Order: sequence, then structure tokens, then C-alpha cells
Amino acid sequence: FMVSLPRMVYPQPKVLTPCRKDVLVVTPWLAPIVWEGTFNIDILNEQFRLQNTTIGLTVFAIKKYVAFLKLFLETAEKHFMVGHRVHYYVFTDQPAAVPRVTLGTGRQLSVLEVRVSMRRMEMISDFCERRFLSEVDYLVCVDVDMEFRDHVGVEILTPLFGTLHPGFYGSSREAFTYERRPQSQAYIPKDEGDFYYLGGFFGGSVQEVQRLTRACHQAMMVDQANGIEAVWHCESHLNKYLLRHKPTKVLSPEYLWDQQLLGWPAVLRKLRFTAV
Repeated sequence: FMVSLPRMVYPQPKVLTPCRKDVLVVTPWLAPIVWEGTFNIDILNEQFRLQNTTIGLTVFAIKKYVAFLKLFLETAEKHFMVGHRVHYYVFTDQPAAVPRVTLGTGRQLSVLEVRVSMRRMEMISDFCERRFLSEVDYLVCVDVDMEFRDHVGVEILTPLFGTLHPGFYGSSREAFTYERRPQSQAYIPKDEGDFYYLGGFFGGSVQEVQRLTRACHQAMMVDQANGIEAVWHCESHLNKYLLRHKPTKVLSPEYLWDQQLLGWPAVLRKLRFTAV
């Protein structure tokens, strides 16, 4: 079970004062949308540390993309789940090119050799299935050509989460780049859709992440057999899955931003994880 929190002194939440009035902070299925100002990280850290939470962070670094590992891992050390147990899983075709990065206590890295479009979904579902169940409580699946710039912590953890694509968070659903051909398993028509989620940042409990990756892998195989490739590949399938299986938290675009392409809008109080 879960033990009591200790006594804590913090500002009283005020019912007649919203945290943020400029953005939606809860979905219509009552999942929090995680923005700066919506969470007290001290309360959340207590809750998750009292469960001895271990977070797995997966990245694929193939061919030239191994060059991104050093900055990715060094900045993860500064910003990602600091204080909690972290297990990095680096999937690569070049185990010797993985940089030797100094890790904080309670943090470990495993290099897993591989070797295409389906490799990520396949590797996460039913190649590393048993290992992940034994080793971590949550999985966070991200792209490697990125850097952490600010806190990314236990506020994201939940059974299943997606992240709002920074190019589409203000867009009408008709403008979302979902797969629009009915012949694809990823098809979403013009009158459906909550959000446009990123392929590059999703996660959840190991069980829910394995369900998602298994479903996507199966859908991608069906499309391949039918001679169709979804417009945005695994991201299109991720969007179909999260439409039909609503995430239990949604991360705001603070969690995956491209400052060169999109600047630093007022609505973003922090830029936490960004394109290089």
C-alpha cells in the first residue's frame, strides 16, 4: 500500500483562483494537462519517492544519431527525474560509440545492440518486454536529437501519457496531420481528434506502454501488408491509439519544443526538453 505523507508546509490551493487561466489544464476525460504552475513538485516527489519509483528512459541512436547521446545523457542527468531511480536504455547499432557519461547515484545505463520503421515499437513490445517489467515502473520513450533544459520530473508519470506537438497545440483538428486515408489503420477522419500528439515523447506504466507499442506494431504490419505507409509513420499510429485509448495525463508543449522553429511564446513558462 501507500504510507502517509509527512507534514508539509506549502501555500494553500485556492479554489476560486485557477493556477493558469490562459490554458486548458484538464482534458474532457479528466486527465491533467501538465503545465508549469499546475503542480507542487514537492508533494509529487514525496508521493513517488515513497513508492520507490524507478523510471526507464528509452532512446534509439542509429547511424549518425549516436553523436547526440552525449548532450542528451548529460542534460538528462541535470534535469530528468533527479532524486529518483533512473534506468537509461540506449538502443544502438554502434555500442562502442556510446559516450561514457558520468551518472548520479541510483541511475544506470544499459546499451542494447540492434540491427526499420517498426524497430522502435517492436523493440519496446516483446523484445525487451520481460526485462522492462522486472526493472522499471514507468517507461518514457523519447528521441535522442534533443536536450533537456529544465525540470522533467514525476509530474509526467501516470499509466499512459502523450505530449502535445509544439506545432499543433493551437490548431483546429482539421489542420492536424493525422493519416487521412481510410485504407490505413491509422486513419482519423476530419471530425475526430482531441489533440495532435508527438511520436517523440510518450510513456506510461510498463504495461500500458507495451500495450500501445504492441497495438502500433500490429497496425503498422497490417498497413505494410496492404501497401500503405502512414503519412507520419509511427506518430500517425500513436495518434490513432491515443484517440481510442485516452491518455491519463497529457504533457504540454513545454515538454517537447523547438525554439529555432517556434521561438519562446508567452504561454510557455519553461522550455524543458528541446530540439538540438
